[PDB]
Amino acid sequence: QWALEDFEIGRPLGKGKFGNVYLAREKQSKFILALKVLFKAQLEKAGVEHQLRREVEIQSHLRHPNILRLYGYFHDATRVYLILEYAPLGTVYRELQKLSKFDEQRTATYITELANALSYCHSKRVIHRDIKPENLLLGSAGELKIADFGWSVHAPSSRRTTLAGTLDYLPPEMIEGRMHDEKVDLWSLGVLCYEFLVGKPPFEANTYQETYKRISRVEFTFPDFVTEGARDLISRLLKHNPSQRPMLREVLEHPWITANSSKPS
Ligand SMILES: Nc1ncnc2c1ncn2[C@@H]1O[C@H](COP(=O)(O)OP(=O)(O)O)[C@@H](O)[C@H]1O
Ligand SMILES: Clc1ccc(C2=CSC3=NCCN23)cc1
Ligand SMILES: [Mg+2]
Ligand SMILES: [Mg+2]
Repeated sequence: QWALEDFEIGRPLGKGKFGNVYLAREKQSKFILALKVLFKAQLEKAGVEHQLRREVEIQSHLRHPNILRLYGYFHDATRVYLILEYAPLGTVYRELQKLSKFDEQRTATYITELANALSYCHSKRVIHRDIKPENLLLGSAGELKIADFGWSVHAPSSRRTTLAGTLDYLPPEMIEGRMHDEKVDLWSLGVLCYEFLVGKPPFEANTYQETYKRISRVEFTFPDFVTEGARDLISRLLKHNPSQRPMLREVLEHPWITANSSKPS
């Protein structure tokens, strides 16, 4: 149906491991969107065709204001092209580099939008598994949007494919290759909330080998400026035992959240 010919391409919006994402406008409708480009050879060399298919299937059928839309796809013997909703205010990653740390109101508001988004996902037993600042985008009114569903699945699950880069956001059960469920996204939520307030993730470390050690041991400390209510929430989500991690409904009505977030559930 669609092809390269139907689009005028604009400036680069970002780069990922496989993905190279561009601003683009559809010629007849003048519709502005984002074009995620993937090189078939690398997709094959790494054998992650199944991830791409998972990404397209899951993201196209989801509908939530805090989840990034995927409108379709096409391909052309060297490349695959994913047609995405354009997020005009960029990544949460960029915003963190800009401001160094977020205040409590900003942090709590992001956490609420996230927990709403994940709640919707878990109600279809979809687990995202790759929640981090580069994969969180911002809409025109500054609202948070989860994106990049390459690693997502239905639960329960084992990990069949190789973890490529950073360990910083993954729970103990996932790095250790065990099986896992919805609770992995709740660990990641804890990691984010820490990083939003402090400027760095709680198990950050100079080598792969050491980060692995700090995560399986749950070794983290707070700077003095982190308030008691934030400490309470984070300590509850970063539980070694998945079953001890709270439910999203509890996160959404935690006192520190309700006091500080400017958005409802
Ligand atoms: N819809 C979008 N709007 C704006 N920027 C985007 C969009 N999608 C991706 N980007 C930028 O491109 C980067 C990589 O996109 P992503 O889909 O996460 O690729 P990968 O799967 O390779 O990580 C993101 O971190 C972001 O900076
Ligand atoms: Cl190539 C292309 C062109 C348009 C759209 C679209 C998605 S939502 C929407 N509301 C009006 C048009 N439109 C998607 C892809
Ligand atoms: Mg990504
Ligand atoms: Mg990906």
